[PDB]
Amino acid sequence: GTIHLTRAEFLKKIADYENHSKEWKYLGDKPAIVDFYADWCGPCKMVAPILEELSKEYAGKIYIYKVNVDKEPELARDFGIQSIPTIWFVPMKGEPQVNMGALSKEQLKGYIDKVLLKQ
Amino acid sequence: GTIHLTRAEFLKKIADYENHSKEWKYLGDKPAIVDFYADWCGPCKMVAPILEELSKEYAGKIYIYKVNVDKEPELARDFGIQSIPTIWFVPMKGEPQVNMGALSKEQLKGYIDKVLL
Ligand SMILES: [Zn+2]
Ligand SMILES: [Zn+2]
Repeated sequence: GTIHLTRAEFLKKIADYENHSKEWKYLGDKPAIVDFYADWCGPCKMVAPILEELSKEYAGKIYIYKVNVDKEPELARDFGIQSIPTIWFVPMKGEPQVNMGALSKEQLKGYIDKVLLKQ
Repeated sequence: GTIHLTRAEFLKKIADYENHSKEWKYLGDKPAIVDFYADWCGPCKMVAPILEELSKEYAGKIYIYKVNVDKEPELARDFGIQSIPTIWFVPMKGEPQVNMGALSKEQLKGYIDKVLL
C-alpha cells in the first residue's frame, strides 16, 4: 500500500535535505592575499605600491588579490569588513588569517612567509 | 601584479562561500510520489483511496509515500508547504515536480507514466 513517512525516515528514503553551513574551502592553486580596500583609505594608497612589488617578488608563489568594497558591497558585507584595509592571508589549507589595518612591507613579508608559504 | 576581483570571480578563485549549491539528491531506488496530507483536509479523503489503488498497480515500479503535516511540522515548514494536499512527483534525477491541490486517478497516472517512468 502507501507508505507513511516520519521526518527521520524522510532523511533516509527521500533526501538528506538540510542546507548545512558550508565549511571554508579554498579553490586557488597558490596561496593568496586578499586585500579589502576603499578609494578613500589613506594608508591604502601607501600600501598599494608595496603590494605591487610583493606580487612581483613572490610571483609564481602566491596571488595578491584586491577587492574594492565600494564596487563589491555584497562580498564585503558577507565577510563583515569593517576596518579598511582588511587583509586576508589565505593558505592552501586552514582558515584564513585576518589582519585589520595597514601593514609595512616587512610585516606583509612576515605573513607571506609564515602563513602562506609555511616557513 | 595584483589582481582585482569581482564577487563572481571570488566565487571561482577563492571560495564558493555561499550556502547556495545544495544539490537535490534523491536517495530512493525507484521514483516516488510524496503526498503531504492532514486529517483536517477534505479533498485528501477522496485522494487517499486513489493513491492506495495506484500503489498496487504500480507496485515495484514506484513508491507512494504519505506525510502527515501535523505530525511532521518541521518537514512541512522546511519545505514551505502552503496548502493541503500538496503532492510531489520525485524522478530518479531532477528536482521534484510539485502540485498543490487534489488530483484525479487519471491525472496521477499522467505524472507517473510521464514524469516518474
Ligand atoms: Zn551572501
Ligand atoms: Zn529543518
